[PDB]
Amino acid sequence: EHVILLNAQGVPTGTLEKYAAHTADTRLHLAFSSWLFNAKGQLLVTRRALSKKAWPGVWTNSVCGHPQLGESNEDAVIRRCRYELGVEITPPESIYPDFRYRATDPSGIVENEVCPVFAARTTSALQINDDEVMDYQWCDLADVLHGIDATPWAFSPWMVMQATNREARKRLSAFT
Amino acid sequence: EHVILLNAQGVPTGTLEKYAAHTADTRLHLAFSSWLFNAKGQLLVTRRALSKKAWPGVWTNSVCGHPQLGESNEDAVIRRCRYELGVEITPPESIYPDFRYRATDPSGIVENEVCPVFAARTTSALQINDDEVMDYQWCDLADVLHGIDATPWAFSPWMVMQATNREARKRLSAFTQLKL
Ligand SMILES: [Mg+2]
Ligand SMILES: [Mg+2]
Ligand SMILES: [Mn+2]
Ligand SMILES: [Mn+2]
Repeated sequence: EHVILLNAQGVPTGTLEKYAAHTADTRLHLAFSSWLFNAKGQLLVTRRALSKKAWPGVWTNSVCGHPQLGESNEDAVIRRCRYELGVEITPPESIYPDFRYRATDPSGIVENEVCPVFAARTTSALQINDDEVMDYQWCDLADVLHGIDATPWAFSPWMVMQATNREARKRLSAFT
Repeated sequence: EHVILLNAQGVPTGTLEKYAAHTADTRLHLAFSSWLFNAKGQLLVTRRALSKKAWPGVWTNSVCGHPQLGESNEDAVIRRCRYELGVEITPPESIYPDFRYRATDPSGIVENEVCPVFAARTTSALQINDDEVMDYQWCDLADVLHGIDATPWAFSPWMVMQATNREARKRLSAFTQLKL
C-alpha cells in the first residue's frame, strides 16, 4: 500500500510506501476518516491496535485510511471497512469535505493529512481484524460527543477536531 | 520487584515476583491507587505506556503500584510517584481504603487486588518516566468525572470504579481547592 503525496494546492505529486510514510517528519498526504453507525443509529467507536505506527491503542472514530492512486474516497472507505472491520456499508456520505490536520502522537509519530470525512451505515455484522483494531464499542453518538467535549485527550486528536466542527457535528447528528 | 500475596480474608501469606504474578490467573495481592492534584487543584491523569503488561496505552488516574516487603502503603505511593512521574507529594490521604477489584485486560492479563486508594498534592515539577507513562494531562476534576460518565469504556476500569465511589469522589473534590 501507499500514500499519495500532495502539494500545497492539494495536487497529487507522487507516492510513498505507507509504513515508510509515517515518521516524525510526515509529509502532507491524502487520507479519509469515516464514522459508522448501525441500523439502530449507534456509533461504532474503535480502539487502534497496539501495533499501529501512529496513535496505537487510541480510541477514535470508526475507520480511517489512505486512498490509493485513482481510488475514490468512497471506495477507500468501503475497502478499509472491509479490511479493518469485515463490514459491509451503505454508500458513504460527505460530512466534512475540507478537513485537514497535522498532529504528533505520544511517540513522536506525525500524521499530516488532507482528510475528507464521511459517514455510513453498516449492513452486516462486524468481523474484527485484530491487526488494526484491539477493541471497539457501540454507543450513542450523544454520549461520545459528551466525552469528547469533556475529556478530548482520551480520544484521537482528529476525532476531536472532526466532532467539534459545527457542520460535521450537525451532520453526524442525523445518522442516529 | 514483587507483590504481596493475600488470602481469602485480606491477610498476607507471602510474596511473588511481580511480572510472573500478573497472568491469566493472577492471585490476590496488595496494591495501591493514587489521585494527584497540583497546587491549583487540577487532577493529573496519565496514560499507561505501551510496554506495561496490563492495560497498556490506557488512560487512567495518576499512579498505581505495588507495595513491597517492609513498605507501608503510603511509602509505596511516594516511591511510585517518584519512579513513574518524578514527582514529590504531600502525605497521601486515604480516600477509599476498602477498594478491591478483579478485572481482565484487553489481552487477557488479570489484575486481582486489594487496592486502597489515596489522594495527594504534588509539590514539585513532573519528570515523566517514559517506560511507565506515555502521556498525561492536567485537568479539571469535573471534566474528568463527566468524561467517565459519558464514555466509561475509554478509561481504565479501576479509575472508573474509584471515581464513582461517593466517598472517594468527595475527597477527590476536596483536592480541587487552590492551595498555595
Ligand atoms: Mg485505518
Ligand atoms: Mg504503576
Ligand atoms: Mn497518514
Ligand atoms: Mn497487581
